[PDB]
Amino acid sequence: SKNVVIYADGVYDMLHLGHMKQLEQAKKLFENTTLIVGVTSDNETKLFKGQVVQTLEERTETLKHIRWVDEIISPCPWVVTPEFLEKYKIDYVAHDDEDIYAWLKRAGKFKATQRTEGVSTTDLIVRILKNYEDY
Amino acid sequence: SKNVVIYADGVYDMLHLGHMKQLEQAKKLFENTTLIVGVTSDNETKLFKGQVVQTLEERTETLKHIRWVDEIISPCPWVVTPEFLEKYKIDYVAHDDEDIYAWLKRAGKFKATQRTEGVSTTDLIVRILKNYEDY
Ligand SMILES: Cc1cc(CN)no1
Ligand SMILES: Cc1cc(CN)no1
Ligand SMILES: Cc1cc(CN)no1
Ligand SMILES: Cc1cc(CN)no1
Repeated sequence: SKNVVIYADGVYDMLHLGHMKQLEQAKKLFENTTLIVGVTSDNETKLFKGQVVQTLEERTETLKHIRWVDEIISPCPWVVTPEFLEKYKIDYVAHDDEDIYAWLKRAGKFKATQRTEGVSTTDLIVRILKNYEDY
Repeated sequence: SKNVVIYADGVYDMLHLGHMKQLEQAKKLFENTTLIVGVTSDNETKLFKGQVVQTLEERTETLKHIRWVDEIISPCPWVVTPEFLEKYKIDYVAHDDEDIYAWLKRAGKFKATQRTEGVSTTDLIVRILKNYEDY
């Protein structure tokens, strides 16, 4: 019955049904939740992961439309810290999958969510291209 | 103060920020609304408008995640009729722009919403392609 604060982070570039279902899963981990979503910065995403198609402001403006999202931290830190969870009063971190998150699991704050295959924005474009026979 | 029922329809293929902002605008036409969204069928869209990338079930499953959407009619009729508005107790139709909708305007039920340029799913893919210098 008590409200529980859930945190999920990510790039959310070219937002698709796969992202949305993962956000839904985080939102519904418990009966009464606040879902905070962290959106990674342009510079850190590009440095550590890869080039982003959409700027931070665009990625965040799109997430704002998703039913499950209660609060957005934009930009969020690239690495989650215990101090960050205390500052935002976060009870659990929802995420995929030396295990950079061993400390979240040891703390009881790790909640796994699943990715959906085949539904990404690039997947849709691949379906378009497959309409043109190569020969 | 009284709740007002708003109807918007469309294909909602490869849902993007442009769709989301138009749905937000329809939802916020009045202080207290129910937003019903109609999603066109595969066959009728292909016959009258063009080939859809995503099947009806996929397009609807994606709209379900949008904050502004209260009810979805999937599939919806291709042409809105007065009987349809009475059946679903629809007060206003939100839409773009011999004027097929003269009768909605004459009835006081036409509410214009605006499209946003530059934010479509294909626009994003064009931005990716523009990263590869032609030479
Ligand atoms: C925080 C945060 C999220 C991601 C997504 N790979 N990286 O850092
Ligand atoms: C509340 C609450 C948080 C946890 C995990 N640290 N258990 O209960
Ligand atoms: C109804 C309905 C919506 C559309 C979108 N062009 N066509 O019919
Ligand atoms: C309520 C309501 C609907 C209209 C338009 N027919 N005016 O008030």
